[PDB]
Amino acid sequence: ADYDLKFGMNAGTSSNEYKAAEMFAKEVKEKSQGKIEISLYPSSQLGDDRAMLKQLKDGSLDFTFAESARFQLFYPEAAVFALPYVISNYNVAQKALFDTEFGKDLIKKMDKDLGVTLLSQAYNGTRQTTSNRAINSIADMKGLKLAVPNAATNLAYAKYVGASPTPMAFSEVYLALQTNAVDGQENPLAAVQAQKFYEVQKFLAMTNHILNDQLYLVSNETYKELPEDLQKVVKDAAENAAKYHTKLFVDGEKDLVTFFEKQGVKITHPDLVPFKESMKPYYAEFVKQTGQKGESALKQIEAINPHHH
Ligand SMILES: CC(=O)N[C@H]1[C@H]([C@H](O)[C@H](O)CO)O[C@](O)(C(=O)O)C[C@@H]1O
Repeated sequence: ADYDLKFGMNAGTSSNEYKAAEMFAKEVKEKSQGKIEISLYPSSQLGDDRAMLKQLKDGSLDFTFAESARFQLFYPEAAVFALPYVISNYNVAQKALFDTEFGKDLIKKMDKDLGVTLLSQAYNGTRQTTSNRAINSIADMKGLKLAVPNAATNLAYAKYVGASPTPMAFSEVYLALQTNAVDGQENPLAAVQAQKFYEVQKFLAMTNHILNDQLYLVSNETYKELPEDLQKVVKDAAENAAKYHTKLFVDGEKDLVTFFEKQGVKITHPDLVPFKESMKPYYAEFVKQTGQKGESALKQIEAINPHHH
């Protein structure tokens, strides 16, 4: 094709992210009259999300996914997106990114500093905790070996609840669970399904600890080369795909607990009051480390009403 473009992702071929990326690719091919074709590179073939963000910056990868929270790697205050229990729901995540001064500035910085254009934002699920033994209360987290991504906020979730985190690449998690190198992991339900972590975990606890969004990002090097009518095709397709992507996750969160029960998984509902209480010293450390910018981001986000209006 005139533009042979590439979209990399950590998620695999059985995932919501991949399905939505397929919809995106199909719409762009059709509405560009075949001028643009987008090929998909799942399961971290090109590296992880940190690596793929570097490839967008350099112009060697055209599209990828990232959470708003991932930008904490560059702007420490952006950890507010994944401080456990701070963002209440997806409604708040959306307004946090697009309708706060903090969020609007982050979008500008992604463009200026990091070579990426934000096309759309989707919901990617609320993280829960699976394990090889029941989590009936926060006491059961003590010493639990928990696989987490290489991200400060997930490491902190594990630390502050009393667990023992092992950070690793997403591709490595299944084997870690299967071999009992670790005792558990903490992705959203959709990923527990997609990766078939249910095959190698007997328990699921509704910790509801971190809310994931998902940004459709394009390399500025690629987006600048597309005539404006093709920029519009890509932007519109990303917005349409994001709506679909969100719906896949919303519907799954309704249906998946029953799916897991049918596969033999036991579901628990630990009291979350102590989980939330345990994060108070982490929020204080966040404010200590990130200073006024962090305090301000927190204030802006805490001001957002979570009820749709
Ligand atoms: C966009 C993207 O790659 N998201 C990935 C996230 C983020 O890397 C992490 O939450 C830090 O932001 O990690 C996983 O949940 C994980 O490894 O458990 C897999 C998921 O596909």
